Amino acid sequence: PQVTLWQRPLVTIKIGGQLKEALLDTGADDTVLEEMSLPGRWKPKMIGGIGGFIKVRQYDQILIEICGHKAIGTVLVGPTPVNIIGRNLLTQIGATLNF
Amino acid sequence: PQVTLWQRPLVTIKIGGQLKEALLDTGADDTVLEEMSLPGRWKPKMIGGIGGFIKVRQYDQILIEICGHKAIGTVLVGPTPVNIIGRNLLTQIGATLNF
Ligand SMILES: Nc1cccc(CN2C(=O)N(Cc3cccc(N)c3)[C@H](Cc3ccccc3)[C@H](O)[C@@H](O)[C@H]2Cc2ccccc2)c1
Repeated sequence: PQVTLWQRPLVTIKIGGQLKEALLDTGADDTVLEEMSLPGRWKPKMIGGIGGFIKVRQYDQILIEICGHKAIGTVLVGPTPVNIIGRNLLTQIGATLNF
Repeated sequence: PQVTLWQRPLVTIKIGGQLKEALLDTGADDTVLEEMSLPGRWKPKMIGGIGGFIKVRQYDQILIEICGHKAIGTVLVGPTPVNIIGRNLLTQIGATLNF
């Protein structure tokens, strides 16, 4: 669908039997989910953000269902304020920005 | 234009008489630009992301051109590594995000 940006673009995701809401984020290279039980199998990783690095864990090959859209990639879970879908997954959903 | 998200969506702004590139970022509600020479007065403000919070200076009523499209709005300037165009300008140049 077409999201305007008057309001944060949120979407519902399903992920490991859990239902969440997450920001569709084009500046984020990586999807970051706040803490969750994902079964695995993860390595650690640190990403940077605005003013600081966080230690996050990398799960790979995780089915996410974002709107009616199944996709699979890496998600990182970690102590984020807000769950964020970045461009590793936005490219699978076929997201576009238009201006 | 339409940009797909296979790489970072970066566009040139002209601001303050200066040319820069900035990220177009749907997930940011404010624009945050690395440290630069902008005139005016400004107020202290603190903003948070991943990692935590930065204090930026806030300037208001600033002319940005982002591709060939002018915008006036609040620009926060401060320590960030990436200059971000966030929803407040993005709304004005009419970006939409579609999938
Ligand atoms: N790799 C990666 C994955 C996930 C998140 C980030 C880090 N980000 C942020 O810190 N943000 C704070 C940010 C950035 C700009 C403006 C504001 N208002 C906030 C928000 C995400 C966010 C966090 C918390 C609350 C709301 C949103 C922004 O929407 C994201 O695009 C990037 C912007 C960015 C900063 C530094 C380096 C690269 C990219 C990076």
